[PDB]
Amino acid sequence: STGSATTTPIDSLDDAYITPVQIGTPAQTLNLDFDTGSSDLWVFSSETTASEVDGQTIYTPSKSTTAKLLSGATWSISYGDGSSSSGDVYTDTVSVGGLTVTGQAVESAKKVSSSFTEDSTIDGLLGLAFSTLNTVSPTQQKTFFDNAKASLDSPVFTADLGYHAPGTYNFGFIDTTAYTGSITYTAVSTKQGFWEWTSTGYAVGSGTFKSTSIDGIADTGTTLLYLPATVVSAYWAQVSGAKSSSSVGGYVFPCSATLPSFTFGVGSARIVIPGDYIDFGPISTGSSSCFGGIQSSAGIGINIFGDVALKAAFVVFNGATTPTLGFASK
Ligand SMILES: Cc1cc(NCc2cccnc2)nc(N)n1
Ligand SMILES: Cc1cc(NCc2cccnc2)nc(N)n1
Ligand SMILES: Cc1cc(NCc2cccnc2)nc(N)n1
Ligand SMILES: Cc1cc(NCc2cccnc2)nc(N)n1
Repeated sequence: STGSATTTPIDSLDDAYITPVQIGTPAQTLNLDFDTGSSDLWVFSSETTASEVDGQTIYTPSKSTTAKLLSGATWSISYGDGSSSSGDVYTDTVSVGGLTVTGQAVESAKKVSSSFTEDSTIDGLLGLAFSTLNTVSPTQQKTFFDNAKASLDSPVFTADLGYHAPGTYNFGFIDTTAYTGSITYTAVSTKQGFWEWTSTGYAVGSGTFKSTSIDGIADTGTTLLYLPATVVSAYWAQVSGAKSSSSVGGYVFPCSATLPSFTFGVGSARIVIPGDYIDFGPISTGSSSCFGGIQSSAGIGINIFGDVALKAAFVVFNGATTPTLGFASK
C-alpha cells in the first residue's frame, strides 16, 4: 500500500505545516502537524479542558464506532521550548492520504499548554520519529509509520515541504518526478530516537565550502535551522546590521536586507537554501527588525535541521532495518 497527502503552511511565513488526517468511523478529519522529531500521535479532543480549546477541531471518540479506550494508558510530553500536553489514549482507525492503519494509538489531550491553545490551525501532532520515544505509559505505543511499515510497498516516507506553498508527505514510495538529479543517502543513528545524521559541512552564499562534521536531526517539527554558534555567526556576519539580540532571544537582521543563501553538505552532495527561506518577517507588526531563520543550537544540546533546511530538499526517511536518510535537490 501507499499514501499521499498534501501538507499546507498555517500562515504566509511557513511558521508550521498541517496535513489532514482521518480518525475514526465515520471519519473525523483533523489537521495535524507531522513531526519527525517526536513519536506521539495526539489530538485535541472532547476531553480537552474547555478553556484550553480555542478554534481547533476536536476528536470525539464516543462518536467513532471503531474507537476503544486503551485502559490505564496515559501520556505526557514536554517539547524543547516549554510547550507541553498530556492525557489518555484510545485506539482507532487512522488514515493519511489513503493509507489506513487500524488499531493506531490516538492520544487524547486532557491538557495542553498555552502555545497549543493559541495555535488555532493545529489540531494535534503526528509523530514520525522512532517509537522508542513514544510517551505512552505503562505500555509504549507505535507511531503511525511503524504500524503501517510492513504493509507499505517500500518501508519509507518522504517529506517535500513547500516554500510559501503546499507540499507533500508520501508513504511507501518515492516519487521520482518530485526531485532533480539523484538522491544522496546518508547514515542514521537511532540511539537517541531521532533521525540523526551527520552533515559534511556548509557554505555561506557564494563562499567556499567548509568541510566539517555537523551532527543533527531531521525534524519537520522544528520550524528553523539550529546550528553551532560558529556556523551561525559566520552566516550572519554576511548580513549588514544583523545581530544576536537578548530581548528576542536570537539573531535579527534589517528588513531592508537581501539574505545570502546557505548550503549544507550531504555526503559529497550539496543542498542550497535560498536566502529568502531564511526570512521569517518582522519581530512585531510594523518593526523593521526581521527574524532570522538560522539560529544557534548552543542552548538546545542538539543541532536541528528543521523546516528551513528540509523545505530546500526532497527528503527520504528510509525505515529499512538499518535506517538511512536521503536528500535530493528539487
Ligand atoms: C507549531 C508552531 C510553530 C511556530 N513557529 C514559529 C514561531 C513564531 C514565534 C515564536 N516562536 C515560534 N509557530 C506556531 N504558530 N506554531
Ligand atoms: C511540533 C511542535 C508543535 C508545537 N506547538 C506549540 C507552539 C505553538 C506556537 C509556537 N511555538 C510552539 N510546539 C513544538 N515544540 N513542537
Ligand atoms: C517577509 C518580510 C516582510 C517584511 N516586512 C517589512 C516591510 C514593511 C513595509 C514595507 N515593506 C516591508 N520585510 C521583509 N524583509 N520580509
Ligand atoms: C519573531 C519570532 C520570534 C521567535 N522566537 C522564539 C525563538 C527564539 C530563538 C530561537 N528560536 C526561537 N521565533 C520566531 N520564529 N519568530
